[PDB]
Amino acid sequence: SLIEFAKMILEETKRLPFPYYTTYGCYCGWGGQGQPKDATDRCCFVHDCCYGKLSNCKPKTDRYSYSRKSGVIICGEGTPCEKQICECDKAAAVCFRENLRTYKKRYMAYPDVLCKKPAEKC
Amino acid sequence: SLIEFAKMILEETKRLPFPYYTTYGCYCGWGGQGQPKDATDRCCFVHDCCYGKLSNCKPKTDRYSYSRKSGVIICGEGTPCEKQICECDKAAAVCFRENLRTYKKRYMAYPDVLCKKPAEKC
Repeated sequence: SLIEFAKMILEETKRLPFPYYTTYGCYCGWGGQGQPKDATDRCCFVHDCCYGKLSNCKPKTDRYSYSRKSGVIICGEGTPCEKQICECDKAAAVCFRENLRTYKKRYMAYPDVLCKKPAEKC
Repeated sequence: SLIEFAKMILEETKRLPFPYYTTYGCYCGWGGQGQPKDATDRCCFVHDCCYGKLSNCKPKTDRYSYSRKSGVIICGEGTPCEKQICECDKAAAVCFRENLRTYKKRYMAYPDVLCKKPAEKC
């Protein structure tokens, strides 16, 4: 679901999902358009496309389980749906972790207006 | 800022702000576009009205400190903004906690067209 993704975000970025990544740029937010701002903002783009590939599943609601080995998310527990959703969340979270340097705090609460131009094909 | 408020939400409701409250109801989850359908949904309304009484403060971005006595949030000293913003966030988080008995997980990502637009005046 989005809960495990949130916990993943906290575990990988050491920053809470809100407000750091739920109101960011043009895609890191409930429904996004336009081109993505920075590298972090694009991670959410890839996350959406990833979710979009899983039409056979319910990425936002279907809860899953995940564990760690050498400090890396495994997420290999249940259904292929859950597995792939977990995979998307893992990719997005790691992408957040790898772009802490590029991360701009000014892009928090980046308005839907000035977010131009709608949109970008996956 | 919303960072401190997020940490307050996590500390008081024992749940991450996202997705439990960022996406809740018609006011919390839809940028205050709709009428609150819950007590905890109304908490966001009162919180937002608290930000309204404050100017020219920047509640979203301006940081502040807060301690914890016997289970109670203690706002730090400084600019009047930093204190009153903290009081808004505190009142809001405490409000979230006190209405955990009313909290409905099913109100997460509530349908937009089911929301009554707009909300009331503060």
